[PDB]
Amino acid sequence: ATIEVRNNCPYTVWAASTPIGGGRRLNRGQTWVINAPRGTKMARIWGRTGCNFNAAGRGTCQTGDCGGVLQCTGWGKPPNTLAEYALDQFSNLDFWDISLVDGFNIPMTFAPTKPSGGKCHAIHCTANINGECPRALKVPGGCNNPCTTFGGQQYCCTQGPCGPTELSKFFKKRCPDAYSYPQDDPTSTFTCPGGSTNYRVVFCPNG
Ligand SMILES: [Cl-]
Repeated sequence: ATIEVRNNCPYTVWAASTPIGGGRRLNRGQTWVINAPRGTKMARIWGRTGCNFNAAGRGTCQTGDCGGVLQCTGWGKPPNTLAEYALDQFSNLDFWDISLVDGFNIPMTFAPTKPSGGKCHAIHCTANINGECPRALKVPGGCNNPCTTFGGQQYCCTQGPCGPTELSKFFKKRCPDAYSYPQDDPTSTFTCPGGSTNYRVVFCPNG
C-alpha cells in the first residue's frame, strides 16, 4: 500500500501518479512517498523530463506531459516509462509491472521493499534505450513504442490477439522483464501477496 518514488537521476524529474498521488517535482535524491489503498487498480507512476511550471502548477513537459499541469489527474503524453500496479481486493494479490507500451524516457527499477520469492522480486529496465532507439521511433528525451508512432492492430492490438513485432523485440531485447507490447502479459507480470510488502519506484537506479 505504501509506494516510495525516488529520483536518483542527475537531473530533475517531475514524478506523476494516478489515480492517487498527483504530481511532484523531484530533484536529484528527493523521495516522494504516497499511500495506495487496497483496491487501487489501473494505477501508474511515471516521470516527466524538461518541464516548465509556473507558481500555479501550469506549464509543459518534454515527455509524459499530462495536460500542462503539475498535479496530474489524467495520463501522460508518451513517451514515458511506466510503473503499473493493481492492489486487487479479490485475490488479495498485488499485480505490478514495468511497461514500455507507451514508450521509454527514464530508466527505472520497480521493487518490493520485502521480496518474498516467486515472482515477487525487483525488476529493472536500465538499458540505453534512448541511445539505441530506432530513428523512426526516436523523439526528444525518449523513444516511442511502434503502437504510438505507427498505430494499427499490428502494434496496438486493438482489434484482437496480436504478437510481438520486430520493433517490439527491440524493447523486450533490452528490458526482458517489461511489457514490450499490449499483450506481452506472460513474461511481464509480477505479483506479491497483498499486504506483505511495500513498493519502491526509483528513476535512474544506476545513477
Ligand atoms: Cl490504505
